Amino acid sequence: IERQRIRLLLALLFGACGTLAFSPYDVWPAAIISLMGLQALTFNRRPLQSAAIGFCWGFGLFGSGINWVYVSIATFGGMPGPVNIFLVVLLAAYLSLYTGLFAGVLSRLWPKTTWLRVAIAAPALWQVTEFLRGWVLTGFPWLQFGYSQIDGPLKGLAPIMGVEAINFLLMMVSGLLALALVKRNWRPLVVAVVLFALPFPLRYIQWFTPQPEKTIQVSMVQGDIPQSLKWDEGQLLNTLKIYYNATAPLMGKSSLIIWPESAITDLEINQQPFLKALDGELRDKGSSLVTGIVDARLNKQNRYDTYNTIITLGKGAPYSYESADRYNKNHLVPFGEFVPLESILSSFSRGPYIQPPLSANGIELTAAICYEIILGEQVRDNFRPDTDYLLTISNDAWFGKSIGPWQHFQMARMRALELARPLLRSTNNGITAVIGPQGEIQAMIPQFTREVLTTNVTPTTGLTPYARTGNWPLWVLTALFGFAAVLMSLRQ
Ligand SMILES: CCCCCCCC/C=C\CCCCCCCC(=O)OC[C@H](O)CO
Repeated sequence: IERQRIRLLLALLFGACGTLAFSPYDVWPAAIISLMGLQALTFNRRPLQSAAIGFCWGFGLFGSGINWVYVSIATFGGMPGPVNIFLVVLLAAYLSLYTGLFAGVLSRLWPKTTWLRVAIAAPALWQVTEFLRGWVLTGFPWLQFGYSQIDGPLKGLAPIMGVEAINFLLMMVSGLLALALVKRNWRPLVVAVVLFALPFPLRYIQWFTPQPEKTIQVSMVQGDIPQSLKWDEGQLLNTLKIYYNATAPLMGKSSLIIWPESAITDLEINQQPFLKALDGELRDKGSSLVTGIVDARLNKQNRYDTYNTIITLGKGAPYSYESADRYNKNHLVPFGEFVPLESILSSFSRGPYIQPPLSANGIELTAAICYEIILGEQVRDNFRPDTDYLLTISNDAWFGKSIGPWQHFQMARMRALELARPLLRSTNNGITAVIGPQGEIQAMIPQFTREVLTTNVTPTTGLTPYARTGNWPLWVLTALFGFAAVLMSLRQ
């Protein structure tokens, strides 16, 4: 009943089981079953056989939860049908090389099924595997099972140690469950249930203190403009008319107005009179505007540097082309925004890794453009104690009518819970919502519409343990399990 081909096919099923645990489905027990399969199917196999089981397990997970990038390739790349499919398969195969490396190293150094393998060696080795997947070649740390516990019992662990710590606990509990199920021993099962029920009383603790006196009315415009690679005439006039006519009635009623990523589809240097006239009108009616735009700035080398920029206008933030109250994108998308090859004979420019928060009407907002919100370590480093709200703008017009924007929206909720700060997410047509300090959704408008999300938000001024330390304590605990497990395997 173990021809390994059965384990290869079962790894495909247990791998795709994890996709059913994210935002479009919200079934967090699917993560435990997905990890138990990867933990169990790697028992008593060759280092190369276990590596193939891990590679096949990762191929089923990424083949189901990442395939939504095909339409993104079927829109920007222009390649034929079969070529776009091969690029998605090669992406899923590359992302599966890390999970196969995890099961390969776990079997080469721990061939036997011991409680140290599944509860000590597996979680420690899993943190190093997922790190390399989300760091190598400007990594893609997508589909992390810690993002599923945003609404579950283990939510109280994120503000203490981070989302990557929940990934450490899920592998430890599922390892004990897979061990207790094969050996038919009730002892690891009880330890697993205990270690899983312990983090529950942590969700009823609030490291933040809301300030109802500083409650303000915020508005976020959802433009829902059609996508066209060609910059035509009139498209800018129609886009500017749509965003203004939805913003003009808000002035004098909402203090903070937010436009999504690259709302002004023109260069910043070309819309100087449009921004000057809009800044002066906002200052008169007592309001501010935070909008995304593309900035083509001249370097002192007399060269042009293109940035994916966030600019501020209005009261408390007078607009100026040389103002430092802006935000430039740091970590860029590998293919869509730059070219990985340095010399081959259109590329954007990266911003600073740490940028000061945006100030509008005295409100501090640490910005993160689109993909940057899923990087919990970088967001915490940019985070500051005086930050009132977390700001995230994105253009999820790509991969529409898919599970992509939901997985992206779910990872953004974790940043609010990690830092105990409200999240302001404004999109062109994606998931425009307001997330509370505990990851709770306070407001949300539907997708694919041209509406305006207007609600009231209250700032907090807490300091979670993760905000002070970050993933730094997790690597300490990871090194302790790693050194103890390797020394135990080398204790021969
Ligand atoms: C012992 C470690 C000290 C580190 C220096 C503390 C500087 C910030 C001080 C207070 C704000 C505490 C919360 C601020 C959280 C974001 C700032 C931060 O983490 O600084 C990064 C660190 O300096 C390198 O990565």
